[PDB]
Amino acid sequence: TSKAYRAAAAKVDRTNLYTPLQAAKLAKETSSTKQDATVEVAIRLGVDPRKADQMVRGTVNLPHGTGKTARVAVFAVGEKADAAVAAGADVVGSDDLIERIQGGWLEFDAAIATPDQMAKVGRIARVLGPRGLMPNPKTGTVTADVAKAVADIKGGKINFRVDKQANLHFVIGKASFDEKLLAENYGAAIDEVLRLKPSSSKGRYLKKITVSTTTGPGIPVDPSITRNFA
RNA sequence: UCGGUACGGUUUGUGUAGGAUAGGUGGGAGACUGUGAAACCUCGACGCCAGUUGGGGCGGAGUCGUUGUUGAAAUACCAC
Repeated sequence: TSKAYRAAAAKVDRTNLYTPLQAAKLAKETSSTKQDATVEVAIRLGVDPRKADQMVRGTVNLPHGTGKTARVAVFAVGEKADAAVAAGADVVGSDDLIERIQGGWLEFDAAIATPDQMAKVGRIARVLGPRGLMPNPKTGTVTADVAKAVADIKGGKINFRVDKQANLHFVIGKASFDEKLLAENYGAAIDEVLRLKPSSSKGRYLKKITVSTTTGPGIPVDPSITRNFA
C-alpha cells in the first residue's frame, strides 16, 4: 500500500492474458524492486472438494530443484551411513541422534529415518513437528531406500494440496533464477496437475491461474497454452 | 430508479492475548517512513464478539515496521 508497492510492477496490465514466456519476464521485473523471496503460483481449479473422490492431492518432480539448501539429517546405522552421504546429506547420524535433536542442534531442514530406527522416531517429532523438520512416511521421507530418500528433499518435489475453496498453492523457486530454469519448473507442474485430474471435475478444469513473487499484483496467466512452457 | 450476471476495488467474521489464533489456505526475515499518547471523520455501518480501529482532511518530521509462535499458520503481512 506504499509508493514502493505500486512501483513494483507498475506496467503489468489486468486485461491482457500473458504467456508463461511473458510471465517469466515480468517475474524478473517484479523482482527488480524488492529483495529475494519465494515465487508463489496460485491456481483456481474447477473442482469441488465437498466430495471425497474429487479431492486433489499429489506431487511433482521439479527439474531445477526448489531454491532451498535442504540439509538432511539421516538416522543412519550400518550400511545406511555409506549410502546417505553418497547422495548429498551433510548430516550422517547414529543411534545417539535422539540427544542431538532434543539437545539444541537443529541445523538442518528435514529428518529421514530407517526402519531399524522407527521405534525411536516417536520421541523426536514433538519438537520438529511444528518446525516442519519431522520424518513423515506419508510424504515419502521414511523408507529403507536412503539412496533416493535423500534425493527426495534434494530434488525439491513440492507437495501441494488444494484448499477448502478449490485453490492451489505452488512454488517454482527463488525470484533471482533464470527465465529458462523457472519455465521448466513451472511447465512440469501443469504437465502433472492435468495427469492427476479427477474423473468427475465438471466444467473447465484450470480456469484461473496467476504467478506473483515479490510484493505486487498477480500476473494474468493464460490457461489456454499448455504446450509451449519453454 | 429497482434487481440478476460477469469482471474489478475496499470492508466485515475469529472460544482466548500482545494487530478478539489481523477469516480459511499456502508462502514467508523483510516490509514501512514511520512523534499519535492525539486533535479533524471519534473505525466509515457495527460499538454485542473487547478494543477490531481515527484507514492520514497530520508531517515525509523524527521514537508504535522489526518484537512474544506460550492458540487447532499467530508475527518476519502478504505473491488468494
